[PDB]
Amino acid sequence: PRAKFTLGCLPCLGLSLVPEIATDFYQQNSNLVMTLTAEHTETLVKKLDLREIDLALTMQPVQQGDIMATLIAEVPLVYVDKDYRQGAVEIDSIDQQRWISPGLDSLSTAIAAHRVFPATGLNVETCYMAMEFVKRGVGCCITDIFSARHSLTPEMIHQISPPMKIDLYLLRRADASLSPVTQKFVDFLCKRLRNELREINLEL
Amino acid sequence: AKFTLGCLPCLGLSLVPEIATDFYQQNSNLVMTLTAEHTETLVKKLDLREIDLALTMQPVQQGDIMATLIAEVPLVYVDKDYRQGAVEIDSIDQQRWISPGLDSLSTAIAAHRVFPATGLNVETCYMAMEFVKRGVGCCITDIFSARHSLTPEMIHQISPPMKIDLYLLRRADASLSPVTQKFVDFLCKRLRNELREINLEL
Ligand SMILES: O=C(O)C(=O)Cc1c[nH]c2ccccc12
Ligand SMILES: O=C(O)C(=O)Cc1c[nH]c2ccccc12
Ligand SMILES: [Mg+2]
Repeated sequence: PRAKFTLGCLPCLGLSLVPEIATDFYQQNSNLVMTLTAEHTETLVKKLDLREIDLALTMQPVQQGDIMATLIAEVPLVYVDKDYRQGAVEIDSIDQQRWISPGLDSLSTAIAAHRVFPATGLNVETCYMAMEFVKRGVGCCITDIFSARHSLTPEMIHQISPPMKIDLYLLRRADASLSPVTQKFVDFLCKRLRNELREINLEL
Repeated sequence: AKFTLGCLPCLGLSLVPEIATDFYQQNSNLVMTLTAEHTETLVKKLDLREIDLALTMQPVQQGDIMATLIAEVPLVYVDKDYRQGAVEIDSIDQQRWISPGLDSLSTAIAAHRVFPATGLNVETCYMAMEFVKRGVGCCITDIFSARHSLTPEMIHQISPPMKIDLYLLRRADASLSPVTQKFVDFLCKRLRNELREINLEL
């Protein structure tokens, strides 16, 4: 029974993870009207208010209007740099003269819990844009594991000490209801996201 | 000099960071902020002076926005199935079409062929490219999102060649510093020179 739903997600989730999961679902159920888009948190919330999307994946809880925030799992953060010293990295050991300031508030807030970095020359509000600067040796960053895995060779990806994490949320309007097929997708999405993150977290 | 440049996702995957890198190695006297957004959002943030510059594939003259035509971006057909070689728009399997939503890319495609409603709609370039990589469907996309995400045998020229225009947007009532305008000139030159070289390869 053909159901129509729109999923919006953060850019770091749209690079590979969400397309992979949507693919696995699309193959075992083709009669669908599936719309996917990647947006920043603020846009995701407004498009949810305006019923332009039905589901949003963020790293921030929200309780405005009728939006229900469901905690799916915890996303590990990693230090990324074009340097060939391997092993974990303490946040206090990071060279602040090469720091690229992130734009993800949750990422920033989590980093600010352990260290506040001063104003710098490069500020990058989109994960894959920051990763390209790291790839070219321009600077270093702390990012989610997904944007690091997708864009960087493993020699550039380092665990942080102490471990750092941020929460992954599925946002959904309460009063806007979903079809039976759509709720099946939501369950599948949440289980897959939790299982993948369960593994990744154990690897770190 | 502090300025914020917004750009489309396909331009942020590698092109704009490369050019910003080459500029920021030769000029450290600057506070550069970079973000990737959809056209709609880029325009609003430009209206509200939240960003100073936007790279789009669409002219805009609403409000105070001035559009500068930089270059033409070649469009390509992407599909892991279709064997290597150029592809006519009429020969496209519309059963496996991934709709790019509603933007300038779609309008440009609609000028030559209208594709019916389909099961997969993907409003973000790199998300569509991942579906192509997994064999799920095919698309027409800009060369940058195809080069960055796909191996070359998945990237096909279109017949007849299709292109879409690249624009730098700027508010008219927005004065920018000397260093910032130097970056703008460098950015426009590099974007044209790179596109000139890509277009000759196609
Ligand atoms: O805006 C994006 O691309 C995001 O998904 C948030 C984000 C995740 N990791 C980052 C690293 C640097 C800047 C933004 C992000
Ligand atoms: O850069 C983006 O993500 C855009 O909005 C434009 C776009 C370029 N190539 C595409 C392929 C599928 C959907 C949108 C685009
Ligand atoms: Mg994006």
